[PDB]
Amino acid sequence: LSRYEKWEKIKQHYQHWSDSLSEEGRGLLKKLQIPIEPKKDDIIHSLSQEEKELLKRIQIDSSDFLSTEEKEFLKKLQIDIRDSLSEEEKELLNRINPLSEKEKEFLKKLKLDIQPYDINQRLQDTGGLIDSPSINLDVRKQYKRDIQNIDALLHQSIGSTLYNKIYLYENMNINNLTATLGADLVDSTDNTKINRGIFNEFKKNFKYSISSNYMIVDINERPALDNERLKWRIQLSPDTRAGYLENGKLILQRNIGLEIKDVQIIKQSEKEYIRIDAKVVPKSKIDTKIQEAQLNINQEWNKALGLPKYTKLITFNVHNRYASNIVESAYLILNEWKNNIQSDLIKKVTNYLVDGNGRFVFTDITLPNIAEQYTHQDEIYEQVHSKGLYVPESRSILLHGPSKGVELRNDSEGFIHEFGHAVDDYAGYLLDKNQSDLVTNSKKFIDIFKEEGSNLTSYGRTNEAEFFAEAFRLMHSTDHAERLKVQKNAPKTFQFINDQIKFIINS
Ligand SMILES: Cc1cc(S(=O)(=O)N(C)[C@H](C)C(=O)NO)ccc1F
Ligand SMILES: [Zn+2]
Repeated sequence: LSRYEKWEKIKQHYQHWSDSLSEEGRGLLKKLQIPIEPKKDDIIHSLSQEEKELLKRIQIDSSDFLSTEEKEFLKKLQIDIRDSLSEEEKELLNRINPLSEKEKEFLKKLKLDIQPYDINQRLQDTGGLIDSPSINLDVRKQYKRDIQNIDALLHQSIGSTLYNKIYLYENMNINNLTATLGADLVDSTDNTKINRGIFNEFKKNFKYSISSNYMIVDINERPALDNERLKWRIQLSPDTRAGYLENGKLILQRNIGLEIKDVQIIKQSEKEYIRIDAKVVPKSKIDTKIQEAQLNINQEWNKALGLPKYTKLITFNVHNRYASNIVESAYLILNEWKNNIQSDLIKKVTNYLVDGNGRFVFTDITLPNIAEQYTHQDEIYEQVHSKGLYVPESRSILLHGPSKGVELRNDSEGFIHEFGHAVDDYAGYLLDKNQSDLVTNSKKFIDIFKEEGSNLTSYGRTNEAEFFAEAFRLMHSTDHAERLKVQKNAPKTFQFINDQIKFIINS
């Protein structure tokens, strides 16, 4: 119909609901839409002199564990600290390796103090598993209270009359689904264009989507802003619960499923966009598809690996908006793995992982919210969110779809790095089954690393375990030039690793 008539019709549908809201209810919906940011003045006031100085001249970008946002906040802090020096000083202080331990340990605790109070982010990061011990207990309980109260606010459905008469819209950054394919879904040559090849891939793997937080959608399609190249057009179901927000928006109930009906490249004002047509379905319907896929991928890989038929090895921990791609990519990642690694190394190491009740966890929630990590890591400041992780205590590999890794081409290479950690673990075990340690903790590898540790990737300089893993990754790259660079620039490492590989296969 008319944009303005549509708006007024939906507003009227929710008018009694709106008028019945308490001040407390309104305050909650506003806090949901506008997270409470940390006040940087209080943060800085809480630091010691040595800490201000440390923060002042610190190489911030170089973290294993700090998001783009968190990195941006901390430099907002850094400036404020340095906004009292010479104009010459600040000019010098940013023309200038990896992080020191004193720096890293500082940042690991400072991380806990710069988190906004952001209900929708908590829901997305945990995939709705809000009891996950990844934040302070008192704050965790606050989120829970707010979330339950919002759930109780959103009781009125869009209804049987309006649901098939309206579309709702959501503009979205490509990077919010996966930070990888974001940079390469837009044509590098002409930014007004979509990369057709990539797009076809994206399209083929995007069949369903979960919202574990509360979607805020526009009643009328809004022109794209910067980094808004996805334009969702959504059709609700009759019993989808929602609330009217000022300025022609709806907040949708959390835990809904979306079936992707169509993905097209479209033109709006001389730029190409990606239209995504989606229909709201019950979340349980999608969870069913995920569980079925989980069964299928384990059945297939249990066969190919010589494991018992009902080994629980592969876990899909999937709860967010790029859901089906997480499932689809797990298949690809494991194919790359078997393709680029000797089948006897795979089988020996994996059987060891399985012996410890280990998992390959493919997920779209942050890794601190994965049990295979947090059950062994009680201290939040020691919890890690990243593209990938190996956890020896649970013998598990964790791989987070939406993020991008430090100097990493794709997810498959990330996985092979983690498998490298696992090889490190198993070799060390075979050495001394009693006092079971990592082979990169041996005196031999320590000395090899003291000599060759700077010769491979920048990230590899971190420590022995990472050096090994990076070396192991590069040695099993599909690009054979990368393999040779390892033999060339770090010969003892190359030899050491092949030794461990031989040693494992013959055990
Ligand atoms: C290069 C590269 C980077 C990553 S990571 O997830 O970005 N990362 C820094 C983490 C802490 C790591 O060492 N996990 O084992 C993962 C794999 C990989 F090959
Ligand atoms: Zn690593």
